[PDB]
Formats: sequence, C-alpha cells, structure tokens
Amino acid sequence: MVLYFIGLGLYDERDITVKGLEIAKKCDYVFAEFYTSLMAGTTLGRIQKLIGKEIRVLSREDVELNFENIVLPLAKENDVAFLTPGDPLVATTHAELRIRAKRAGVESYVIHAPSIYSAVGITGLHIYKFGKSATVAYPRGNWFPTSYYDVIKENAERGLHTLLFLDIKAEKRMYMTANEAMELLLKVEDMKKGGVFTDDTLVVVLARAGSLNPTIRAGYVKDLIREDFGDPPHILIVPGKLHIVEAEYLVEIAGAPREILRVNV
Amino acid sequence: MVLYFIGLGLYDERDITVKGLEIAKKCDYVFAEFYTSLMAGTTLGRIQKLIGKEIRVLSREDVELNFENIVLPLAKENDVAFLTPGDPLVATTHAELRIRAKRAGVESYVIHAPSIYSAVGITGLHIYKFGKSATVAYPRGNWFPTSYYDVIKENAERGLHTLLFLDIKAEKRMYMTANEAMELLLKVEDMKKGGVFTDDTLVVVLARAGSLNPTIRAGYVKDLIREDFGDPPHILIVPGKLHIVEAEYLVEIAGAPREILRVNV
Ligand SMILES: Nc1ncnc2c1ncn2[C@@H]1O[C@H](CSCC[C@H](N)C(=O)O)[C@@H](O)[C@H]1O
Repeated sequence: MVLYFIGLGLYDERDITVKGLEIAKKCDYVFAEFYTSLMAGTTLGRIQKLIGKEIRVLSREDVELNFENIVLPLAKENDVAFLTPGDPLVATTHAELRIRAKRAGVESYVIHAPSIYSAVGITGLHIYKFGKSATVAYPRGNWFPTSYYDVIKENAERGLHTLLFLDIKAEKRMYMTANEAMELLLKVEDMKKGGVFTDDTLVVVLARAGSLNPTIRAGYVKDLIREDFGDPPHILIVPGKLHIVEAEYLVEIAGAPREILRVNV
Repeated sequence: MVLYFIGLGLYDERDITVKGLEIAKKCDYVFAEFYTSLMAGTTLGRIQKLIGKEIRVLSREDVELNFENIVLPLAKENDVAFLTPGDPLVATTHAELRIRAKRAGVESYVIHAPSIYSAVGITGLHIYKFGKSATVAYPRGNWFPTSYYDVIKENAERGLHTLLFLDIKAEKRMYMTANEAMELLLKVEDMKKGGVFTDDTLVVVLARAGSLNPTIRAGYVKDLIREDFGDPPHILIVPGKLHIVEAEYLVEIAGAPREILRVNV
C-alpha cells in the first residue's frame, strides 16, 4: 500500500541518507532508475549489497510509459521503494509519478537526499544568487540547440549565477565534460555574438560533487578550456558579478586567479 | 588532523547521509550549530545517540567570532566534525569558515545532506524554473527590510519561481511562519504597489520538509494567509507562470484550486 521515492544522493552508495537506507531495507520490493542521472562513484552491485535487496533497474520507457503496471501493482499490497540518483523529484518528470500513485490508490512518501542543485554551495557561490538553471545538450545532426546560452545571458545581466547541467547518455554511460561544454558555448557565442561567453568569461567547474575529493576549479575560459578536471560527472557554472566573499573563496579554495578579485567583483 | 563540515539534513537525525554518519562516528571531537535552521523532528540527545559522541553546540557568536579559537585548534591534532542542519553551505555563511581552516593549516572536507533548496521539488514546481532566492526578515526597530519583494518581482517578470527562506531567531526560539511572511509581503505591496503580491496571488507553502508527512499547500493568499500549516520550519514559494504539469500536481497533491489548471499561455 506504500511507495517510497528515495534519493541516492550525489556520487556513491553512502550518499543515501540513513532514513532512506533503513526504509529501503524494510521494503518488499526495490526498483531504481539511472536515466535521469548516474552514480559515478559506485555500482548497482555495491548499492544492492548496502541495501541487502535485489534491485530492479527501470528504463526511461519503463517509468514514463509503464510505471503504473510495473511498480504500482506491487505497491498496492507491499512496501515498495523507487530509488533515484540525487534528490527525488528534482528531475522534472518524477513529480507526476506521485499523481499516478494517487490515481492507483497508493500512498507515496518522499525521502530526500543531497542534490547537485544544493551541493553547488561547495563552490563558495551564494546559493540565493543562482538564477534559472539549464542543460548543455550535444548538437545532433542538423539540430543545434542553444537555449542554455540565453539562460546564461538573462541570469548574468541580472547579476545571477547559472548552473549548467551537462549532457549525458545514461544507458551508454558517457558524460559531457566541462571542456566540451566550454567549446560548445564558445561556438554558440560566435554564432549569436551576445558577448555572453568568451575566452575572458569566468567559469567554475565542479567535478564529482559528493566525493571526499571533488575537483573545484575557477578561472577564465581561455585557461580552463583544455584543463583536466578528472573523471565525471562534471558541472559547469557561469557566475554573475561576485560578492567579494565569493571571489575570495574561489581564490583560496578553487585556485582562481587573483585577477577575479578586481575584474569580477 | 582534519575538519569535516557535515550536514544533518532537513528534519530528523536520520536525514544525515550514511557517509556523514560513518565519518562523524570516527571523529575525536564533534561540534555543531543549530541557529541557521530548525530540525523539528529530533533532539540533540537523539543526534548524540546516533553518532555515539558528545556534541558541543556553538552559538552564532562562537562560530562567527571564534570558530578559529574553539574548533580549529583541535582540528590541528585531531579529527573534528562540525555539524549543521540541512546542507552546511546552503543559505549560510559557513563557506568562509573553510578559508579560516586553510589559513590555520587545517584541511577541510564537506559532506552534503538534504537541503530545503532542492527539497522544494516536492511541491511539484520544476526546480530549474526557480530564479533568485530571498529571505523574509523580521522587521526590527525603524528598519523594515523589503528586498525580498523586488526579488519576487524580478523573477516573476521572467516567469521564474521564487523561493523565500523565512527568518529564524534560534536563541529566542522564534520561527517565522508562512502566514507572517504573507502578512509582511502584503504590507510591502501597499507600500510599493507593484502588483507583485496581493490577495489573488498564488503561493505555495511547504512545512517541515524532510518529515514523512510534510504540509504542502497551494492557493491564493486571501485563502491561505490564515490557514494553519502546522509547526515550523516553513518555507514560502511564489510561483511564476506555471506549466500544465506543475498545476496538475499543485491541484492533485497540494490541494490547490482546480481553476489554476487553466493556464494563461
Ligand atoms: N525542513 C524544512 N522545511 C521547511 N522550511 C525549511 C526546512 N529547513 C529549512 N527551511 C527553511 O530555510 C530556513 C533556514 S536557511 C538554512 C538552510 C539550510 N542550510 C538547508 O540546507 O536547508 C528556515 O528558516 C526555513 O524557512
């Protein structure tokens, strides 16, 4: 009669909360999805061993098209858990799944976990200054999406930071790197000439948030474009004008050049 | 010899991540602050019991003025943890504490935890659509804060949602309710008359996120301003233009007026 949406957190199997773990262990059935995002610091095997339950992985179609006949039926007469990377309901499509549960007469509860949305606080950038978020998508064939560029423009002109999720081919487990994202943005800039993203733009790269050893780097595109930030996942941020406290953190903790203290504040 | 900033999460002691718990259990000294937010589902005793360590609680003055005199000295020869509600670096000024650690020759690590900043996904509003955030502060003396009103205006004009953290006076055990936040906003509206926040404005209230049964309500100010949303903490959200699926969730899960389903594209 109960369905639990449980977040797995940022990077590895220990990023789930104690609450989520204890509840998952008590569930008769445990499902999971790894298409909205991946848990790069662990494996399905390690997650299963921690929970002590067999985990049935669901594809995007299994969920978007058949959630009500795969998961809900069991949730009707058993306690069922649905695991997702990060924080449940951050992925735009998950919220609606609670409506499906209601429609099927199944109770649902949400057990939160750390999300990259809040984890960016580790970059020293004030969370309240983050504006609208966007995803940098690989251009395919004759399709060259560029809306994320406009998101940066609108945020930055209002002095706000822009969190940029990078493209990922879930099932294929291949991530877009911050370097590729910077290359694409420079391409988009050369096409729109909005003076939004250039070699002189200050950016921040956050890699493997959740890990004890994440890579946090800040600097100008011209210097970071070919830098090695380590293994995925990568997150790219284009900050707006900086409060001196943010700039000093980027310098002391993210190795940013002293130049940002006079150019970006 | 290390300093760990470890988040405890949204509501109770089990909102800590497994990673955070396992690390905290092995620290030599554990400090904490409980003035940045309210964890309404636990007690210091219960947290101490879970971690198996004695927790020294610090006040805002202890941290802001003497972090380097109370915590850092021990971190030089021992494994020390500093615990905070929610995520340690979200809507706090704790990030700067890492600079103090650096200058004192102490390496620091951050362990994230569920944050209200991302937990708002449970309202059904798309997280990427949230713009700049703000805090509704209690007026004091002849000083009556109003910036949060301009934030709402700016975000709304772009069709973005606005997350409003509500004030807290931990030492006086005063926690601003969504009702009090709405009353203050109506006063600012009369003062500025920008048509930003009125009785017909749609708002969303989220109380005690993290608990298994948080209060999630959506409706017009005129109808919710006197509604009892239960015990604190409370967060107030002023949505921008809604997507049809956001409206559906607000109606189905947050009991919003069925008339909002009819969006004005
Ligand atoms: N569980 C919860 N439910 C509702 N609001 C919450 C909340 N936890 C925090 N808040 C809101 O945020 C304010 C604290 S701001 C500090 C937030 C914290 N670092 C975090 O990551 O959540 C509170 O005054 C309240 O308005």
